[PDB]
Amino acid sequence: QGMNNKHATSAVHEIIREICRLVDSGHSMTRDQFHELSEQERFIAFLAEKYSSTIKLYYLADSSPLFEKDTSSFIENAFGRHANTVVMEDFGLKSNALLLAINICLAILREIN
Amino acid sequence: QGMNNKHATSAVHEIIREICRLVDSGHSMTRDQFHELSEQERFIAFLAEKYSSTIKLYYLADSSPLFEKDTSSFIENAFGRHANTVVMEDFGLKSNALLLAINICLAILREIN
Repeated sequence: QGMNNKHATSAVHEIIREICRLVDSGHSMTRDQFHELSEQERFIAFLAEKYSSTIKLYYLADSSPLFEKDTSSFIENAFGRHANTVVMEDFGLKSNALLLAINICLAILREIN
Repeated sequence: QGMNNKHATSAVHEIIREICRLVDSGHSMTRDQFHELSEQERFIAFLAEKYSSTIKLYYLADSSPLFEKDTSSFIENAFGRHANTVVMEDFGLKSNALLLAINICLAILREIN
């Protein structure tokens, strides 16, 4: 409700960018882990932590001065909501659930905008 | 000027989706080919043709009833413009230029919206 839509939009663009980097380095996630993390509303936290050595999160790192709990909580919950209703095949995917996350990011952008 | 922004937005979401599918199947593009195709304003046509056996383009296939030349031309030109000013490293990438294309898609969405 007090979430900066402009902030939230940039944060989601940032997620897409960093997931693309993970994919560029050959990282992958199983659909099962992706759905579990999203349902537990902690997909982003998981990435931030697992890939903390390389991941660049100006918006979504809790140690960033740009971090806003409203934006991060909205995003984590949004993954939970969307991953509850879509699956890999809804976007013509099979293997790498990081790419399902990118599709869900676009659904979230629609919600924000 | 007569481009349906709503149409164009959905078309760009579609590009991101189909590129994600290409990446899921292990396809890649070199930065050199990506910059060449974009500069020649034919990156999307190239994908449509090369991957015509699997790619699903409801908006961007010229044989689709949803095809609109204004949207497709805007998008092709937009890739040309953006790929003229950014490079892989601007988005923390190195190898797969398909992922640079996804980042450029977000820049295009900003332009449309």
